[PDB]
Parts: sequence; C-alpha cells; structure tokens
Amino acid sequence: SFDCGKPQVEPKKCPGRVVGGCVAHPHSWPWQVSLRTRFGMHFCGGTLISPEWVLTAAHCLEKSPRPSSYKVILGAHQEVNLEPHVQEIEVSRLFLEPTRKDIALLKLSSPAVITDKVIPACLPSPNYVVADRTECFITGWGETQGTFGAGLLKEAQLPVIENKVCNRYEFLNGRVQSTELCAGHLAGGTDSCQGDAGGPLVCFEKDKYILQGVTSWGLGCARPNKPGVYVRVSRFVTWIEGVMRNN
Repeated sequence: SFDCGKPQVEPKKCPGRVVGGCVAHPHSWPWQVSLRTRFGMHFCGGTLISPEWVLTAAHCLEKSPRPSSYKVILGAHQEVNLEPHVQEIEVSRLFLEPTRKDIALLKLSSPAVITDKVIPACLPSPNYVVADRTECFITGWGETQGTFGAGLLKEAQLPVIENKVCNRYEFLNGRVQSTELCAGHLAGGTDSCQGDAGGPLVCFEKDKYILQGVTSWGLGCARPNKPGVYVRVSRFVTWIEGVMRNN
C-alpha cells in the first residue's frame, strides 16, 4: 500500500543556494534507480514508475540491445558497497523512444518489492507544463566534483526556468523544444553535468513528488550562467502508458 511520490524518509531538501548539492537522506528518494552493467557496475540512473517499469535515458542503452545486459538496483544509497536490503532485478525488455528523444523504458523481469525504501515516483498528466520557478530536485550519484559524500546518493534543488526565458539569446538561444524543460540557474550556477544520465528530476506538487524530467547531458549541462536542460516527461506520458499497456 505505497502510493507514488511519497517517500517515507523525508528529503533533506538541499538549499537552492547550495549549487554543489547535498548528500541525500538515505532512502528519501525511494524511486531512485541505478542502472548496472552485467558485472555489477552502476553506470546510469533511472526512475521506478511502477513495480515492473523503470524510466531512464535512451543514451544509457546505447552499448547493448540485450535486456540481459542490464540489471537495476533499487533501494540503494551507496554506489559500490550496497546495503544487504538492496534489490537487484534483471531487465527483461527494452523500449527506446520512437522519435530519437533521450528517454527509454525498461521492463523488470520481476516486479519490484515496494517497501519503505523502494517506492515508484508519480507521473505527470500528458503535456503538463511544470510552472515557471517550481522547485525541483535532480538526484543521483554521478561524478562527485568534490569527494565529500562521494559514492553516496546526492541531490540538488533546481527551480524550473520556463522555455520562453531559457531560450533567450544569452542562454539556450532557442534550442530548447517542447519536449524539453530547463531547471537551474541563469546566473551563479555550478559548472557540471548533474546526476546520472537517465536520472530523475522530480518536483513536489500538493502532497507528492512528480517526475517531470529525465537527465540528458547532451541537452546541456549546468554552467555558471547556463541552466541544464532535461527531457520533459509530460510529452512522453501517453507513449509510456501505451508501452506499459501492451507489454
């Protein structure tokens, strides 16, 4: 009986001013997935959106078409030395977005056991445009530019920047389309690609966290004066629903 987007461990909620991010409270981002190689090395992030489905970036599956080449780790906080309670589930089927966007679906060969440390994130209604300045969080392990909290799950607070403004000449110069969204700072931002490719970007709504973006470094990484661009989940909801409904 675990409804999506409601962690059992309340998130640290790293201050926006902390552009370098914070180590997350363990298990406060219950849907955080870690995509792993055949041998067991984390290499990408993803989000649990149902017990049998994980939403990640197409870029993460570029090395192999075989589902058997991927296994997902759920309930983790450590990147290498996982806790014994961590769930490891092999991937049964892969589904890349039909129009070459950096988003893909992985079907778990076995349903995820929903626990207090493993809960699915909620999905936005089709074509919903998250409001300007909404507070969101990107989470993942990725490349820790520091070394403090290295190997552990981290988070960063990023406010959304409406496409109209993000596309201004001094910033993204009109390169951000409807299938994308910007979250971050226009000035005084960190210089680094945050999270894990395929990692989630969730924004709190009424009483739950909604997955509104997927991490894609190709779209653009945070820069001192440039916000990072994310794949807008809402434009692929109808597509995600179909695959889940036919597989």
